[PDB]
Amino acid sequence: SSYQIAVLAGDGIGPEVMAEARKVLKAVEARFGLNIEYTEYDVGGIAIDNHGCPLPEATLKGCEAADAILFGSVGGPKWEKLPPNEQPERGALLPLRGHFELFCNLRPAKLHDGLEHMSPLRSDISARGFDVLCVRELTGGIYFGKPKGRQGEGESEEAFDTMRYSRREISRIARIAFEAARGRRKKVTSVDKANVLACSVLWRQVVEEVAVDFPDVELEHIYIDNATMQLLRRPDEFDVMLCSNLFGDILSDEIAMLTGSMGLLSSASMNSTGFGLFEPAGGSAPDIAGKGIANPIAQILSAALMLRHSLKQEEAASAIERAVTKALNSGYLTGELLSSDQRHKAKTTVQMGDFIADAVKAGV
Amino acid sequence: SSYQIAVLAGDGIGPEVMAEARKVLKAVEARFGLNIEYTEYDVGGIAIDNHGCPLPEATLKGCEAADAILFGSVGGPKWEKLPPNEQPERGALLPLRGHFELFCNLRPAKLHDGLEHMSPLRSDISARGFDVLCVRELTGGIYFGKPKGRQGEGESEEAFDTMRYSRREISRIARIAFEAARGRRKKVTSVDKANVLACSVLWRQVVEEVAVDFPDVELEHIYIDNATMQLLRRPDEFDVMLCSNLFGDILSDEIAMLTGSMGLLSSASMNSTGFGLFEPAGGSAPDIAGKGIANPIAQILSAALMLRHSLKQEEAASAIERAVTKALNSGYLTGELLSSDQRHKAKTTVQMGDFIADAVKAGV
Ligand SMILES: CC(C)[C@H](C(=O)O)[C@@H](O)C(=O)O
Ligand SMILES: CC(C)[C@H](C(=O)O)[C@@H](O)C(=O)O
Ligand SMILES: [Ca+2]
Ligand SMILES: [Ca+2]
Ligand SMILES: [Cl-]
Ligand SMILES: [Cl-]
Repeated sequence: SSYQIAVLAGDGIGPEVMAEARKVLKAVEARFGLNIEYTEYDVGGIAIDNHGCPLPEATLKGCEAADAILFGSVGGPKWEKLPPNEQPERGALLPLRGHFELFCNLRPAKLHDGLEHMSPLRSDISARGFDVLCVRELTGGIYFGKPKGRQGEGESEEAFDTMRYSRREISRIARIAFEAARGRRKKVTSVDKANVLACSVLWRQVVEEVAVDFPDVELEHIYIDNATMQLLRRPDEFDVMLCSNLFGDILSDEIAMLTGSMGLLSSASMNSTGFGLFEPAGGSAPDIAGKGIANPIAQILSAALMLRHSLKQEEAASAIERAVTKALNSGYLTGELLSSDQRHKAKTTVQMGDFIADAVKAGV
Repeated sequence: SSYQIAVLAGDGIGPEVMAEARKVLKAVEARFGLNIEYTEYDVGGIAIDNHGCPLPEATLKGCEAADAILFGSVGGPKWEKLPPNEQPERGALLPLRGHFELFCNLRPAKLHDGLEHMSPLRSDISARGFDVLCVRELTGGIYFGKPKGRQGEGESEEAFDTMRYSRREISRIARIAFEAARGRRKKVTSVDKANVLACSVLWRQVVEEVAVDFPDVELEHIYIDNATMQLLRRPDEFDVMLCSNLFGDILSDEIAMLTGSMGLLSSASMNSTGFGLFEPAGGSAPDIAGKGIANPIAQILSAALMLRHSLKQEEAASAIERAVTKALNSGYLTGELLSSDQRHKAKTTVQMGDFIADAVKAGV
């Protein structure tokens, strides 16, 4: 009946932008008659401060009792010296992905109208625009392969990670890419290193097996070094990019940065069962925390992804997305979206969330 | 006394641009009194056509008898359907790297004066310019880690690669990055995934050990997803980038493509003993082969790297490099370096090589 959401705002800008997401969710709950209940739990640096680890057992159990995770961001200079395997970012996100089998990471990156000038692309390339979905496999490959560790001492001491994929793992992520391409521009570009990696050979093989179920989707394969070049040059030629864990990590971020506007971008990590973790694409931005400056759009759109993907509340998801569009087209842009000669029009985080919740309320 | 060079021109544009490199080498041999002897050997697609494999035993022995490999490029649509582990590119380059212990890959990427407009960067970013050396570890990590293969059948069939580094391997590549930074702008940015990979943890550790020998070089560490974002945005803040095999593969290419002019860029792969493989950064470009269009500068500068690094002919190396500079600043640019309204000034491959050998002869 009534949904349960684990709210894991984390560090840096996380709590202030989460507050705006929740404000917009409040407008949406009222308009569509949704009963969503939320519990906040510490994660990342605040969980190390409050509890000794980045992912407290109680945060984890709070997530198991939820229909979805509304996730902020984690990490910060204060923990940026700890043992890698106790650090907040990887300490929160990987065990969360692993525990809940969040194998599928979706990060759509589009160049928004009017914001071309912010993209780091040459103006004729950004004028062409782009819209690229990164479908990234999230629970296997080299992130979670075993053996992983190190042996020896001295010069001969060595450390090792194993990159591993099974046909089952590749085909379930491929299907996601293919179904997504179907509702977009019907191209999957599968990104691998099949000239080098036994994993990438099986990857490329399996993805071709899956393509039989999609006669309407065009499939092409590309090496990750090649894909990263080609995205700087002609991002407009890609529709869906299907990648393994390590390659999609690189690619999702690259494409996000080519937008020039990461504060507008969000991410859905999902398991096969409808449960997911929804977060902004960009970091916790500790330099701007507590100052009313952070763009809450990324976090607000994470909430929209949460409603659509985990809560089956498509209408409520699209209302938020249209309220965001409304803001971007009505002079409601935070400072990092504005050119330096326009930066005086900058809206604060709270102003951004107020406007966007108001637009939902007004029936946008 | 007299040097011996294995000339492995390969496929596509390889032979035509190699011809220009050799023309320029002829001018240089005459001017500095160098006795270099060359033998040509098939590699890549022409070696599959002529001999059944991308790296004939006799090509390999020809390389063992040489002081250096002057390498063109390999690959082409004609072989672009073969078993990955028989394909020309990986079939030529990895066994060459492995056999001769070419652990160190150097690819400097600079934005040339007057060519800013070609870079895919937004004009204010390309106007800032950049000069980034990728130091990439070439003989270990995941390219050559074992175990590598696959087991099983059906859904549960899995393929695996092991990413492996020893302290010895990391420290010898780190030293190269550090010595290079010393003669540049004294910063090494070491690029890893230490939040995820046991290899990257040891990587980051060891590189910090090496930094003690270089109190004058600034060291920083960065994740590969982060490094790839930051290079699109502010390439000017990096001096030397120190990477493992898989990450440096991605990064070298990304940075090369950010120049907008890959046909000017070259690569040195070297072992500890002075022997190396010298090649252009860019592919074999089969669409433009045999038409007199390919930019030979990349291959001509590979020859210069060959002279400096393997042949201890610094003066001859710098003469070629100045002859190239002379061409770029005297209206001798091939078509892909020219804006479409200027493309009528385009010089052919042969014209490019003639000019550049003439400049060496003239005492540039
Ligand atoms: C913090 C890190 C482990 C994580 C990853 O590599 O998955 C991050 O880079 C991401 O994009 O979620
Ligand atoms: C062909 C391929 C195996 C090779 C590599 O990955 O090393 C290439 O991408 C490179 O940059 O040399
Ligand atoms: Ca990332
Ligand atoms: Ca490459
Ligand atoms: Cl992976
Ligand atoms: Cl590697």
